[PDB]
This record gives sequence, C-alpha cells and structure tokens, in this order.
Amino acid sequence: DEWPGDAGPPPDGREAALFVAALAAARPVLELGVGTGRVAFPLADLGVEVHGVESSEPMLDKLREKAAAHPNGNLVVPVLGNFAKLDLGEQRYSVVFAAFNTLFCLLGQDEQIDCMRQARELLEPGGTFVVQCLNPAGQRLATGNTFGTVELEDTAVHLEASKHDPLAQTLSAHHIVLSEGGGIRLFPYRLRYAYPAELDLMANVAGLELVERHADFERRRFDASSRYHVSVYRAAA
Amino acid sequence: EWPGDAGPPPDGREAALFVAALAAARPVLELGVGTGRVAFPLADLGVEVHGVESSEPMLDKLREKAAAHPNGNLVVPVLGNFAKLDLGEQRYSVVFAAFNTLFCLLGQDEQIDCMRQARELLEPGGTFVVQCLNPAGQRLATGNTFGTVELEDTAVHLEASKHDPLAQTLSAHHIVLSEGGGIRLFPYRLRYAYPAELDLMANVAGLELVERHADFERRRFDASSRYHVSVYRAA
Amino acid sequence: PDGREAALFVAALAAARPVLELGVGTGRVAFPLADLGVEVHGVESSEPMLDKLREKAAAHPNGNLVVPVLGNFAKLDLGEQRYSVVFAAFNTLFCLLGQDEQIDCMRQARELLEPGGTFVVQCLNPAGQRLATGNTFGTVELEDTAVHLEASKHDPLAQTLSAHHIVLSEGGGIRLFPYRLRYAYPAELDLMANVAGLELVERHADFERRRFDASSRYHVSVYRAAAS
Amino acid sequence: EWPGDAGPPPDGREAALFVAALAAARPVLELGVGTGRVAFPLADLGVEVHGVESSEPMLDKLREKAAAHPNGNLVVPVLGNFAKLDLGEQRYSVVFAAFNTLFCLLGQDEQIDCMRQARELLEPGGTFVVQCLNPAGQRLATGNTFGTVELEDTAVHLEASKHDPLAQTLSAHHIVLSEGGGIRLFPYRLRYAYPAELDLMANVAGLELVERHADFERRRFDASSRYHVSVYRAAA
Amino acid sequence: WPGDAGPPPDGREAALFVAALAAARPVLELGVGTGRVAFPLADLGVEVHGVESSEPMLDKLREKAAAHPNGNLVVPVLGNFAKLDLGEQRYSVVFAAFNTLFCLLGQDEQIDCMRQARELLEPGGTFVVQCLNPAGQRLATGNTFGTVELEDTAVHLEASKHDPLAQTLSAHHIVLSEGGGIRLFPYRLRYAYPAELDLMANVAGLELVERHADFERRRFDASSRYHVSVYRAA
Amino acid sequence: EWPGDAGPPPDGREAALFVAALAAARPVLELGVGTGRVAFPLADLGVEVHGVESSEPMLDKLREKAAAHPNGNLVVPVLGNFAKLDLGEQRYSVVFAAFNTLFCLLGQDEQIDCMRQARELLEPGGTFVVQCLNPAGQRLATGNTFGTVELEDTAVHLEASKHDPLAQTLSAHHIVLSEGGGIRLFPYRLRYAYPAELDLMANVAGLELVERHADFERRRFDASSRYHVSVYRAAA
Ligand SMILES: [Li+]
Ligand SMILES: [Li+]
Repeated sequence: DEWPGDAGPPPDGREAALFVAALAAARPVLELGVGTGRVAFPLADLGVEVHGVESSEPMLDKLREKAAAHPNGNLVVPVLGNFAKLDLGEQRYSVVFAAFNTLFCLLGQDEQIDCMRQARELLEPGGTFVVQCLNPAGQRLATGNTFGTVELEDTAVHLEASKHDPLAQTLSAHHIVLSEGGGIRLFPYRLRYAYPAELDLMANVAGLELVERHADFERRRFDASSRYHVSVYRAAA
Repeated sequence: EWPGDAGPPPDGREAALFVAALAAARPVLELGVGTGRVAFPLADLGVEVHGVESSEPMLDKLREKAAAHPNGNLVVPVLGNFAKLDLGEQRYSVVFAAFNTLFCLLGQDEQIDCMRQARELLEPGGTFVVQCLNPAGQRLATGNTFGTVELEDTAVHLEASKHDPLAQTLSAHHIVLSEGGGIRLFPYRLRYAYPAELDLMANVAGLELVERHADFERRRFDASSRYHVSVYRAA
Repeated sequence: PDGREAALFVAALAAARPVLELGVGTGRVAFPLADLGVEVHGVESSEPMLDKLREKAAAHPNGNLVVPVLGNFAKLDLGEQRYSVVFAAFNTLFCLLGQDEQIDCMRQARELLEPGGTFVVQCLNPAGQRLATGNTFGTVELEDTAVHLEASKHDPLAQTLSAHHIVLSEGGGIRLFPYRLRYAYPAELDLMANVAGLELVERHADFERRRFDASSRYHVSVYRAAAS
Repeated sequence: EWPGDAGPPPDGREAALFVAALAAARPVLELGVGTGRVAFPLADLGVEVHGVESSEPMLDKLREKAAAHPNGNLVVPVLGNFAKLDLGEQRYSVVFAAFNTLFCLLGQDEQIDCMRQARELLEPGGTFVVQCLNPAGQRLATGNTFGTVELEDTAVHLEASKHDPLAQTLSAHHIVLSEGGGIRLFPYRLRYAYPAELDLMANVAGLELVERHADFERRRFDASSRYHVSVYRAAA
Repeated sequence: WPGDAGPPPDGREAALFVAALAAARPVLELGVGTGRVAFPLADLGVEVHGVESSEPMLDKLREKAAAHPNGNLVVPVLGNFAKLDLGEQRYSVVFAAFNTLFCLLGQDEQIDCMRQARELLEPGGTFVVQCLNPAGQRLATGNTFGTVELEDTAVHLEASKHDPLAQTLSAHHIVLSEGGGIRLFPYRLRYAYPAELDLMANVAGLELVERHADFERRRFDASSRYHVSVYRAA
Repeated sequence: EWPGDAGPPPDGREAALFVAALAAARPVLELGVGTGRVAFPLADLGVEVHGVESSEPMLDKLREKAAAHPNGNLVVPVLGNFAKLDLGEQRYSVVFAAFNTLFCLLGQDEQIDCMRQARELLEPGGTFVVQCLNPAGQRLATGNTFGTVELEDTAVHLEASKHDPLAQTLSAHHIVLSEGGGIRLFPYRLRYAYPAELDLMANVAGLELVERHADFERRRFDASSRYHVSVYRAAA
C-alpha cells in the first residue's frame, strides 16, 4: 500500500496473480486475507473473478473504494468477515488462496487445519488450494527477542521488534515507524508458522495432498535457503 | 563402552523407573532393545520386558547378557524389523522407544506407521513413550558441520554431519581418532520431528499426548531442552 | 515477576526472626514478605523512594512489618541489630560500581548476621547472559501501544554495563531509564565472599531452586558465615 | 557537537600533526573540510589549509568559526566538487580526505576521478592522504543492522543501516531519541573500497602507495584494524 | 570423489554457454584439467585448445582424448596462463572455469593473465571466467574447519586459513578413511571482489558485458556463491 | 619447534628483556621453564635463572642445552612440583610464569597458593610476573569446539576442546594429522581467571597489581587483547 521498500507488502502482486490465474480455469477464485487488493486487482486485470475475504473493516472499506474506481473493479467481490464463520453458500471455486502468511495468522495448528479444510470443501472437482508461507529453515529465526532494521527513508526509519518462541512456533512483533518529527507508529502482528512437513501433514488431515512447491510465485526451485514457499494442494482422491 | 558424551546417555536406571511406574504388573515392549541398557534395569524392578531388534547379532549379545544376568528371564528378545513383525494376541501396558529410536525410521510416514502399530499393541489404558532430540533446543546449523563429541587421554571423538532442514534428516559419522594413528568411522542417520509435528503424527496414529518432560526424572520441558520424553495414550 | 517467589525463598530461610533487604524498592519483595508474616528492614539511599514505600506501607494490611531504613549498603550503622537473613535481589549488589565496594557490602552483611544467618543475592550470570563486547540494542518486551527496548554499552574488562531501558509509545512519546552495573563472575563472587568471611552453601538459577548451569541467565546464591 | 562515539572521531590534533609532518610549510588541501575538525588544528600548527565542501551551508558555518578562531585566517574555504573543480595553477604539498570523505563519492568511477584530480593538484613529491574504513576489520554484516552508538543522560544515539556487500555501499540513519519524545534522523551513504581495490584505483589515477597505517599515530595496520590511513604519491 | 568433494557438475552447462559464444572458431580453456569442460565442448563440435602447466595432468588428458569419439577436437597445450607464446593463433573465446583465475596468487598476476587473454581474442571475441563470489561465500576471518562430504567409508573435510586483507585462501582438503588412512590435498587461491575484478579487467583492456550466477544464466546477486562474468575487448 | 601458530609464542627474547628490567643482581625464578625459551635469552643478559619443572624429560633436556650453551652456568634447573618444592633461604628479585603457566594449576585455590608461595620468595621490592590468556579478548565459545590451529605442506594442526565457562576450564587436544596417516594427540588443561578475579587472588596472596600490559613489549592492554602481562609486588 503506502510503506516503501522492504517495509511494504511483497512486490509480487503481479506474479501471484499470474500464478493463480494459470490455475483458475476461467472460473472464480477466493482470496483469504485480501487486504486492500494487492493480489485481487492484478487478478482482475487478467479477467479473473475474485471473491475476497477480509476481517479488517477499514481495509475492506478501502478495497471497496478502489474497486469502484478500478477499470476492472467489477471482477472483485469484497466479502467482509471471519472466514471460519462466513457462509459462502453453494458457491465453489477453482482456486482458494492465501498469500503472504495469511494462513499463519490463525494462532494454532488446529485452527489452520480447520481453515485448510473449509478451503477444501469450497473447491470444485480439480480445484486447488494455494498458500504462501514463511519457510522457517531458510528464514533462520533466532530464539527469543530480536530487533532489526526493516527499511530506511529520507525522513523515517522502519524497524521491527520481535519475540520468537521456537517451541510454540509463534512470532509476535511490532513493525515500528520513527519519524523526523518525533512521531512513532507501532503495528503489532502475530504468526504461528508451520514447517513444510508439518504443514503437509496438516493438509492430509484436512483432506488435501501436495501437488507442487516453489520458492515463490515465479516457480523458482524451493530449497533449504528459500525464505518462503508457495504450495499447491488438491483434494485427496 | 565409550566415555562421557561419546557413550549412550546415563539415564538407563531413570528410564526404567519411569517406564516401571507406568506398567501394571503387565509386560512392556521396548523398541530397539540394545544390549539392554534400559531393559536390564527394568528387570531389577521386577518388570517383564519384551525387546525388539532387527540385528540377529546384537540380539545375540543380549541373549548372552540375559544368561549371565540374575534376572535375565524377564528379558525376552524379539528378532525382526518392527514394521513387518507380527506379535499376534500379545498386548502391553507400555510401549517405549528410548534415545531417538523412533527417529531411526527415515520418514514421517514410517514414523506414523510405527506409532500406529504401537497403539494397536497397547491394552486399554496402556501408554506409548518416546525419548527424542528436541530440534528447537538442539540448535542445529543448516548444512554441514564438524564438532568435538568427547576427549579421552588417548583418543578424541568427533562428528562430521550433514543436516537437511527440509527433509529433517541428520546424516553423520561418529569419528574416533586414536594416538597410534587408528581411525574408526561410525555412520548413522536420523529423521527428527518437531514436537507439534510429532503430536499431529501421534493423533493421526490414534494417540494423544498426556505429558511431556525434558527427561526421565520429569524435569520441566522447555524450548532449550535438548530432549523430550513424551507420553501418549490411545484416543 | 518473582516477587512472591523471592519472598517465599527468603521466608523459608528467615524462621521467625527479622530480615534485612538491601535496595528495598517500592517493596516488591518486602510486602509479599510481610504478607508471609516476616519482618523486613529495608535499606535505601534515596529519601524519595523510601517515601513511596512509607505510603504503601500505611495502606497495607501488614505494612507495620516493613521497616524503612536510610543508609549505605557498604557503610551502615544499625547498631546491635542482627538478622537471620540479609538479601539483595535483582542485581542490587551489582549497583555498587566496584569489586571493593561489593566486598565491603558483603562484609557488612556478614557482620549483621546472627548465628546460622544467611546472606542471599540474586545476580545476572555473565556466561548465560551471553553478553557481546561493546554496544548492543535489543527488544525487552511488547505491549499493544508501546515497546520496551534496551540500548547498552558493555565493557568486559571493567565488567560494567551501562544501559538505557527505552519505552516507545504510539504517541511518539519516549521515556529513557538509565542504569549502571558492575557484575562479577560466580568464581569471582565466591572469592569476594570468602574475603568477606562468607562461604557459598547453595546456588540456584532462580528462587524456585531450579538447577543452575552455564546457560542460566541469573543465579540465586546463598552464603553463610565461613567455617572453622 | 555530540558526546562520545556519537560525535566525530577524536583524532583531529593527531591528523593535523600527521599532515603537517608531510606539509613542507607549503599549503594543504582538505577535501570534506566540514567544520574544521582537522583544518583548525592545522592552523594552530602554522599550516595554510584550503578546505573544500560541496554545500555552501557548511562552508558558512566554517566561515563563522574561522572568524572566531585565533588562527582562522589560515583556513581558506573553497566551494567545489571533489572530483571536478577549477583551482587553476595552485598546487599543494598534501591533499587529504579524512574520516571516510573519499567514500562519500558513491562509486568506483567517481573515486578514481577524485584521486586523479588530487594527483594533478600535487606539487613535486607531494602526497595524497586518505583515512578510510577497512571492511575486513569492520566485520560488516550483510543486509540490515541496528545498533547502539552512544548513550547520554537524556538521549540515546542509535544507528540503522543497510549494507550491500556487492555494490559495496552502506546506507544509514544516525538516530537520536530524546527523553522529550523527540526523534532526529541523520541520513548518510558510503561506497567503500577494499585496500587491494583502492591501491589499484590509485594506480589507475597515477598514484602509488608509499605507506599505510591504522591511524594518524602510525600504529601497525592489519586485518583487524577498523580503519587505515594511506599515503600516496604520484607514480614513476 | 563423491558429491561436493568432487568438481562442480556444470561441465555440460559450461560447454553450452561457451559454445553459444564460440561461433565456429576455436576456444582456449585456461586450466583445461582432464577435459571436464573441453570434452563436453568437443561433443558440440567446438575446437578446444586446453592449457595446463602440469605435464602429468596433460598426459592423462591425451589418453582420454585418444579414447574419446571426438578427442581430435581437444588440442592440449603446455604453458603458463600469464605468460606463453601461442604465435598468431587467435580465439573466439578464452575461458577459465571454477576459480582457475584465482589460482594465480596476486592481483598483478591476475591482471597479466587477463591482458594476455585479451591479446588472444579475435574481434568481438570474449573472455569468460567463473569465480567464487566473496560476498555470497560468507568467508569467516581466520582459520576454519568444516565437513565437505560424507561417504560410507570415508569423510571429506577441509581446514583453511583465510586472510581477508591479502584476499587469500589457503587450505587442505582432508580425506579420513576407515582403517587409518589420511590424505591431505593442499591448495591456495587469491580471490577478487567483482568491483575489483572489473577494474582489473579495465586495466587489462577488457570491459564487462554480462554477469550471471552460473552457466545457466541465473540472476547474479549478493547471495550467489559464484559468478560467471563475460568480458569484451575495450 | 612447531610451525607458525602451532609452535610456542615467538616472544621469548621480549619476555627476557622485560623480566631483566625488573630483575636486580639477584636471581629470578621461572616457573615452568620448559626448554629455556626465556631462561637462555635471560642468561645472555647475565641474569641468573632458577627454572622449575616437574617434567623430568624437559629438565633433562634443559640440562643438555645448558651444557652446550655459552651461558648455561646461569641457568639453574630445579626438578619437581612447585607446590611441594621447599626452596629454603633463597630469595628472588623476580618470580615469573610465562604463557599460561599459572593456569596449568587447575583451581582458583591452587593458583592463590602458588601466588602466595611466590610472594614469600620475593626479596623486598621484588616482583611476580605472569602472562595469561585474557578471556574477554579470546572470545571462547561455550561447550565443545573444533578448529584449525595451523597448516603445513604435509600436516595440519587442529584442536578439539571443551570449554566450561562456570568452572573456567579448558580441556583440549592439539591434534597433528600427517600425510602418511599419522595422528599425534597432545592433551592439555587450563583453568583461567579474569583480570579482576586474578587481582583479587593476588590480594589474597599478599600481592598488589603495579602494572598490566598486552604483551612483553608493553603494548596497551584492552578488551581485545588476547593475553596480558601482569606485574605484582608485595602489599605494604
Ligand atoms: Li487457468
Ligand atoms: Li594411521
């Protein structure tokens, strides 16, 4: 959205879109955690109908505003709510996806399994479930507390204070912005991450099976040093 | 026979006490019986141990130590790879795998199969016990490492290993260099799991966690613990 | 957050005689002690911080058990009074910025113990604190509308730590709380204790008696009059 | 201006002595004269200093301390560009850039150019002297870092930096947080060169290395020195 | 020599890369070795002139050449990277793979080799090198000891001294084998950083035309362990 | 006799000059004299050295180098443990322990006892000199480590060690692996003390610190110094 450099959201909106589109089957897709449409609008540019779920009202409001002004806004269907509770009806989708750690916003393994399962049940035959998550091995997370520089601007610095518990597999952090004036903005967040093999087992429990894993949306080889992965799951035979 | 950290952990007695307390004058099954590191101390506690192994040789050194032991009659050696081995009607109050035995199985799938079979050999109320290295607390570098395992007056014990954080395997050689110039290499392989993955494996296998400690003396388990001792029940 | 636990620890050693807390604060140890029926004489050098204590004591259902004293750790005149326990929690002893002052402090404490009395200290453990040489910056804690950070300078020769506890708030507000320490290593500390007529009888990681080892961030050490 | 490690390095006098020893009672040119941390000390020694800055602002502040300094008249403020500028026929016994000034030019090319201009401003047997961070000894982490620079009773100085070890650049903010709630940010960029690269650059610019030290007191230079002071002269 | 103990498995890829630039004229490989790249190039119909200073290794090449279906495309040349007289013969490509250039223990020698190389290029010709990338290799200051590779009956280890000022690596590849055997294989390199290397190239009358992480043309960045750089005559 | 870093420190001569400046026409006592790395340079300055060892092997080898040395009559070898050796009426202007000798005693208590024995052997104004690793500057990892000490054409020198930071002990093997398959292990143990601890030990033994350097050439001691040379005198 606004934040510059590494402080902003991952600059791969376009690539995510292409990726999902290629899996879309000219039919409609569901984005879990659609925010302000970082992936949804590029999707709309490729002629893909995107229903987007988002729990943050201020964010969804913005998506709606931008949609009104977007040449292809009409391909974007904003859905306000908590995914676990929304009744999406008889609607099925060709692709359900969750970009930039959205799945890991659910603060436990059981919640994540449940989520994968709701997504499974919304797929049409042959549909896929796609997630993009931090890859703990490649991310080399230190145990305990850390503090680091995220990005610099002429008149502000973006920093991060973080707490990592490698046993519970949680991260709790503030994104911090300090400004020349003396202003300070804190943006708290929390993740529970999964390791790839744990994640794959969760998917099985949820009735899903892994069909492919990459490091990123351009399909680069995934390996131990990959900071992220993009995983694609199908319903199990 | 290897000194300090080279040899196996010195918790054999304590393992026994922990397993014993969990058995109701009913037989217990150790996976990967050794030279009876745990088993024999169990007998000293009046507990019948059925030990599984796939090494006709090692199993033979066990038979021998069973003949010389004042309680060897309680130690029953079962030869054969656990995966393919049928124990028919016989059930157990406890089934346990000590010092990373479970992680000798080189895959999540095979590990879940082992946990399942273990569940199907538990009587009502029986428990499945594992002692595993705890990745978070073991601080394992990615890729290759080389370290000192232990020193003796006339030899050093070293370790060359490869760690693959995705497959979660450790493949290593325990190396002994001796003053005369002799060299012995002892290779070995593990696939480990994180606690939360292990608990989900246990569930898929029909088990549920009922307690976790850092060791057999029941010390508090936390992030910095090098091992955990986990106890599971049927669901 | 071990106020209670430190109190339980000290109380278990104090029997029914009075104890002396060096660096009584707003009484985060003293009051839980009173609630346990222990009489606490608390020392401090800041007449201001003593006041905040006196105010809380008046409003506490057991504040009569807390006796505020004004003086200096190393150099005090309490006269004939002796204690079953003299203690110094959360790094108090390392507030004295030198080995000599610290030894002098330990000697006073020894001279104020009755027979069988114990001197107890809680101190950061350098091995387990894994302190980098030079300057560091770190995260201490997170809240919804503020972060607690720490900036510090470490001189591994002088064994000193100079730091600011930093609080940053959504407003743009910043509070800085500076502090200084001279720490000792366990073996140094034990030898200092010997020089002061004390000997170590037990060492734990914490007031719950958890095992102390190299990775322990703190230790709780219990000293008594030296033998022979 | 600022306390301790937050302020500028405390080797002004020493840099002056070092330079004056090489200055043959003839004039010296300081690139990045700043506020005269070195120039004035040089003036105190009887040495004429022509100091160059790019920003009129800083020159003005220099012109002001000069007017209030007992030996300020020996410090000539010059406005120009390190790589390109016209000083005509004036030559110098010493041309120098202290505390990383050379690395303020953001590329190998501009650094060579500057070294060359310097060479051409030297008199016969004149020297070109630079003081630069020494990467090996500085142990710079890849990527981003955050650190404490200095403490004060009512404020803290921190540093947030981005290091690109491939472009060999450092991009930082010096940050001052105050008990008030005030925050001051002071940006800066550097492009560094390793010693072997630097000497080759000098060669390409017509200079050859004649001596290298850790500091202006001539302490031994080695892999663990955070800085070097290098002395060049025009090549055969 | 298994896995990471052995040489890099990019022989074919190297050849393809070099072939693409070769345009039906001869190429010169500095440090031709045992033909790890030369032969794969011969399979592509490219004439290879391979240079080496070690007669021994040069002999082994000759032997594998006579037994290769395309050996006659591999012309072994005894000589010295920096200094050697090849007459009027010119090449479309002169390349040095896997750290060959860093085998010369000094910046000056390395510049001399680059210059000699430039002077053997026809018009439009190119000089290609493959070099460890210090930034991406994250080299500890001072001594280190590490595991290179494992085998069932032996371990491959490495002891090294890194001098970050001289930019040198001095190491022993160590083989320990069951039964008491020890083999030491010492080697020395002087590396250059990219920006230094490029300036070296300019001094040698060469200019950089492209840089990759490897012979497959993957993007080069700070975390790339190696780089493949292609230069033209100024 | 071992190459580079495997061999002993090359500061024998410097150690002798430093000790001789403190000596005073009345013998010095070296604890752990080994094969004379310091005793002989000392004899070249006409200083009489009484050298203590327990290892009869090196004492037999010292005697042999001393019979073939032009000034061997100045090197008096004394066989046996220090803790047990009663040296009688003889007093010394200097007692010293180079390269970690004091840390060969495996406990704070033994070390204090040694220091005390030294104090009692000093003449009035006499001094006790020690050279010991400096923990702050050595940055010793906790637990086990393995590293390269040195390289030669046909052999590598390695080290496997166990560091206990609470007990402040190092137990290690210097390992030499040779091209033919040869393996030599050389075990050793130390218990070190931090400077402040060491000074307090000195006090307990009736000594007071009068000077501290990084080395025998009197370089400044600081956090980054790998060693220190400390000079103690008797407490008035
Ligand atoms: Li599609
Ligand atoms: Li051998």
